[PDB]
Amino acid sequence: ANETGAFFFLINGPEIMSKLAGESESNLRKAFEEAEKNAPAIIFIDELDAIAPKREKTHGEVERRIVSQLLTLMDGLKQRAHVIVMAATNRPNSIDPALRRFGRFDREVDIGIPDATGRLEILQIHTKNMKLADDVDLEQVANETHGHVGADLAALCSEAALQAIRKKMDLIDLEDETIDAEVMNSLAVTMDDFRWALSQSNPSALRETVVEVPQVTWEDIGGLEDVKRELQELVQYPVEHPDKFLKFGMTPSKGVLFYGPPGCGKTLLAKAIANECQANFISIKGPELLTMWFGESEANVREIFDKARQAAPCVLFFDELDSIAKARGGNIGDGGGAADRVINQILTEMDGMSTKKNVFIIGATNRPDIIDPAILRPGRLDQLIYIPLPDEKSRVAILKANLRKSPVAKDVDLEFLAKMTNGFSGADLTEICQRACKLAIRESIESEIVPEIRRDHFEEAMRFARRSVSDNDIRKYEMFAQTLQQSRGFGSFRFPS
Amino acid sequence: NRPNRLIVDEAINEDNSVVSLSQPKMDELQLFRGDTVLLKGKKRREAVCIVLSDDTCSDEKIRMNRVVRNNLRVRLGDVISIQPCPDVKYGKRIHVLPIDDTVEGITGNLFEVYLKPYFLEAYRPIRKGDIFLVHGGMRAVEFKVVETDPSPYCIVAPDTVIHCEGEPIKREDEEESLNEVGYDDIGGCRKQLAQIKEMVELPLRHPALFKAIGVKPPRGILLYGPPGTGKTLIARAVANETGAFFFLINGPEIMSKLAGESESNLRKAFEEAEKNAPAIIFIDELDAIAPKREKTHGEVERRIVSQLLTLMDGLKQRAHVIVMAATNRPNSIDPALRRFGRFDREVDIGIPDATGRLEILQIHTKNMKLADDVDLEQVANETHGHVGADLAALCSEAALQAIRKKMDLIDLEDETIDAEVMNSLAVTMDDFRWALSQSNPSALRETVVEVPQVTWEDIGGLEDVKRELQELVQYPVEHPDKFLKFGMTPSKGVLFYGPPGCGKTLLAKAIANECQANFISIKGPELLTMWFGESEANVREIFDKARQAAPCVLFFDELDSIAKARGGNIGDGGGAADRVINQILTEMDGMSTKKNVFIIGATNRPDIIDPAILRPGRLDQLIYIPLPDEKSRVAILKANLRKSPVAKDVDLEFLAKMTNGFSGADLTEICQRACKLAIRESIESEIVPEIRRDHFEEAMRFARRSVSDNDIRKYEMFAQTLQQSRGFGSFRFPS
Ligand SMILES: Nc1ncnc2c1ncn2[C@@H]1O[C@H](COP(=O)(O)OP(=O)(O)O)[C@@H](O)[C@H]1O
Ligand SMILES: Nc1ncnc2c1ncn2[C@@H]1O[C@H](COP(=O)(O)OP(=O)(O)O)[C@@H](O)[C@H]1O
Ligand SMILES: Nc1ncnc2c1ncn2[C@@H]1O[C@H](COP(=O)(O)OP(=O)(O)O)[C@@H](O)[C@H]1O
Repeated sequence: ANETGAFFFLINGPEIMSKLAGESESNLRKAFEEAEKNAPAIIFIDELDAIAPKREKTHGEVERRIVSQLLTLMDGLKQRAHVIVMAATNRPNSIDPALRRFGRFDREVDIGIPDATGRLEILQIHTKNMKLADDVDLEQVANETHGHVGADLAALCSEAALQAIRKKMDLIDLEDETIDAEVMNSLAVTMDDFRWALSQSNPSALRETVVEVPQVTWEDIGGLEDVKRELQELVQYPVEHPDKFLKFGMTPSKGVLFYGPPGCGKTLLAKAIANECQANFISIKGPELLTMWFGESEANVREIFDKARQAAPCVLFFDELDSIAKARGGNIGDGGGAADRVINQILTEMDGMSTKKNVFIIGATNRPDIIDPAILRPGRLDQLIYIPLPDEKSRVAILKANLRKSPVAKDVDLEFLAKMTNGFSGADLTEICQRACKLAIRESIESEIVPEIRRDHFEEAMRFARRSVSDNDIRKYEMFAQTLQQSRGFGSFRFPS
Repeated sequence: NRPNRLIVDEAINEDNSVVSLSQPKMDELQLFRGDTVLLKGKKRREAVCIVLSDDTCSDEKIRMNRVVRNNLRVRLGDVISIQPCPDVKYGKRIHVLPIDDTVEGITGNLFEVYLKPYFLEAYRPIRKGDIFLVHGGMRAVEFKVVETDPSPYCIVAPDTVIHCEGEPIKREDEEESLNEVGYDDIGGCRKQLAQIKEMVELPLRHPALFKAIGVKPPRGILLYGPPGTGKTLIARAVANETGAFFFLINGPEIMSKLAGESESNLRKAFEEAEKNAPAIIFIDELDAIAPKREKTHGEVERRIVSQLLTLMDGLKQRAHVIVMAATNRPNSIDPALRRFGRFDREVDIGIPDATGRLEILQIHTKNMKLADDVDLEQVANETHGHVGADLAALCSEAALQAIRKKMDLIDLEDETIDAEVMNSLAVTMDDFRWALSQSNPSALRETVVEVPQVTWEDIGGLEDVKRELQELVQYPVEHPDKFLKFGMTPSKGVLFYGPPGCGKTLLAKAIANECQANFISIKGPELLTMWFGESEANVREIFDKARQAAPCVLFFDELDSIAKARGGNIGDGGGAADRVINQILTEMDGMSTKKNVFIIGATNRPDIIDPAILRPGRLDQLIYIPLPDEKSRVAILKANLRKSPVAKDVDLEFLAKMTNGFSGADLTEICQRACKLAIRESIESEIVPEIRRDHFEEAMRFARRSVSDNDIRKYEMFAQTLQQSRGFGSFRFPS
């Protein structure tokens, strides 16, 4: 509003209720009237969830009067002059549905927490006024923070400035009325201040939905070339060539569900597919899906699809989809079957969605024998992909992907190390590397009283090699995959004509 | 740049005006140890004090006492200058003249029994116009001389004489009443006050510095803790000693008046503070102001809440003001008040531990002198659930019992009371016992957040796990750069299992003391209280209180205790998850690993824990603690036998080797039974304070064996299955 030559008028949320009843509505009415005279103008409401809590409050005679006054003032906004009404809130469910009718708030926009590439920018956009040192960078400090609101970072910068100036103002002791500018500019900030400020900071949005752009590509996942082509030919073709799908007359697929042994990077391929297609990514993990099975609140699963469809294109990810069945039993469990208050909510919402929208649903699970057949019905989740244990040639790439960040010596051989594992999944290799690089630090610290790993740290690290995927689950998964595949009898046949 | 300035910091000594400096300062200005030093302050006045050498406080600072604080008109966070004065001073006469501001209700001679025992064996220089506090007679009174010999040349010596008149003078507004609360009047909380010291001292002592820069200072600080923790006193002290106006509105003074002007009073409270800049605003009770969670009643309640929100949303730069608020629980505050620019900064105050309650004892009982056999160290150990105000109330009530046992037989019925007998009202051991037994604690069921008092010497043996715990949680903190260089993250939690009764809490408590961090305790019964309560919001802030008091460690006891009430491996139609398992790991999934926090999981049966908890990323470290060996039980028994006297003929090596299926608790119960049976013989022989060998054979009769042979194999097969180091235990790489 300030850079369009239009008048800006701001009423936040409580300045209306602060005054006595009777004139609060008059102030709101005159706020709209004064803006019309200064056309073009704009109206912004900072807080509105405190204005119209018409869901569970049901108290106060003047509250509904103010809500109705606002509704009347905006229903009556004919052409006349040029004005735009802006409103801000915290959650979409904290707004009176009567305000969402056409002509009042028919257009909506959602703003999420920025990712690393966004928090990096918000760093300098606030710290530009202070010069930094030659060894202080904002790229690495923006990576540890993941749950900080955009205002959290600005507050962190301001607080770190105070710590930076405090360590010198005590020994300077410049007690005077006025202050010169020849010394206020030399108040540089160092590494010791951001660490303390970031450790002392208290994040605000830590449990909101994780809607960010991932930072992993196909190079981070080793092997698994069979599924890469299947995922590449399924979700990019309908977007890059929409006309070909419309010409034949059929609709593209809406979701892909895969199963396999736990610890095979079932989240990595779902995250990497978003980066190469230049789209957003959402994360609905198992614990995030068990939080409303007990909460008796089925309204929270309602807007997780709305926030995904608003940020089109996007992809929906579901982790350990059968994790709810473990708390309820399984194949038999209690007197019930394989459905509950949350299974019937997952598919009811995605049944009525438009396939034309640039959205995708990914279902990850470990045991496919517990999932109810209703989910796997043709039309919602028909694509089934089974990921087996990684081969010998794939584990080399898997290990070298994880060993990219840590320094690697020249005598480190990986081909022999990868071929000596048979019943080891993806997580078993990562934990071995973690143990080795942790044990390296112990020798470095003990020798202090070298920044390079050697071959001696390996033999002591493979001692703690764990084998989570036993032999009982391998056959159980193979018999299910073969039963669900069924390509026998007519695998090779030539048509006469 | 006149290299003589010194920063002002609060001292730690509880003596008279004695300053503390560092070791290079002694040779910087050629002073000796026992010399008289002169200090120069503002308002063109001098002072005299004594230098004390210290090497532990800091590298470059001074530690100046409360007397000369107000004597020299110097507040915390200011400049000061010091200089030697090797001049021989021999005082000859002094004028005594108290001020009637605090000398009320006290008659008789208060100059020959009150100031006399305090001046001897002190050798403290005095100056014309000094303000110092002294104790005696269940109260305290300051002193001020208006006309005496011209300073310097005043030293406390027996040859000096005294003379009194008996006409107090009227005080003026030039000085400040020292009877008010200072910074040293708060005890039991050192880490919490240091945060305020670096949060409030800058915007108040340096208004133009913040008015000239673009840094936005905090506009609101929220105070936590159970009622009576001392939230009001902290706010009163941080404002009275900064030269800033203090305005207090508690909680109900707004709702007491008729509707319509309550909002006007709140509005004018903010406006009057702006004129007296710099100023401060403190709200004693706010949970009663904005109960916008479940009340949903009252038309004017939301009006007052919105008025407060509007008044603090509109707080632009203009002048310098800090709004303080206090409450009882973080969940009793309107979330609309927690937005940025209103209460973005929060601080939590917990119940002090033994080392804190000890300090709060003398900080209140300093005004009464004690006996030679009455100590506050032992009496502060039995109390664990007492609020900081509980201890002050206990001291006041114990004073009443101490005076009652003599006032009946004295029977001094008169209008006025002399000070020659009110000072002789000493308190003995019989009064604290009765007062502590009759006292009613307030916070007994709050979260136990204190610093433990156990070290590695209290746990015998178990050297295998000591190195594993030492190389896991101290290395990332002491050497953060090494973990960042490799590019991987340190571990976030360690879960261990084993037979019950092996000190699964002792190693979790001892690891906090050697790392100088706080410790929290979430036991099994504390974890089963919300499985039935149907309230999942209480597990929400137990992590917030732990992360605010960084560094800290989270401890979980008998983690599978919930599964016992629901079954176990099979149980009901469900599996191994419920309304509380899914809340333990969901909150710790999204936490930042960079924070100095740790999670410890203790359990007895590891076959019942759901595999979701043990997933790589949340709790991946598994340690199995077996039964103690023969060489470890000797240390285990001697750790428990440290407090009780031990005879010279007591052999422990043979006593430890004769136990095979005995866990840690089985040895402690044997020692408890033996030392209890010792008291029976001592009492029976009364009609000796040393144990003998006869009390043992009668005590091992009641030896119990809780850990049977069925659980040992069950735990060993699980540990071996979860370890799996066979097949590739010894292999040499070719290259
Ligand atoms: N092809 C692969 N490339 C890179 N990492 C892999 C691959 N397969 C498995 N991993 C590793 O396995 C780990 C487990 O990932 P996760 O998504 O939790 O598996 P799951 O699908 O069982 O959830 C990941 O951290 C990942 O590094
Ligand atoms: N930590 C403490 N240090 C010194 N005195 C204390 C402390 N805690 C309580 N007191 C004493 O007990 C009283 C507790 O009252 P106060 O803390 O002001 O109310 P609240 O506990 O609601 O903040 C104080 O007035 C003070 O005299
Ligand atoms: N190594 C040890 N050193 C000292 N005490 C021990 C040791 N092992 C066990 N104990 C004793 O066992 C008792 C039980 O401790 P506790 O933490 O309750 O065991 P658990 O881990 O089974 O809960 C403690 O009071 C402690 O004195």
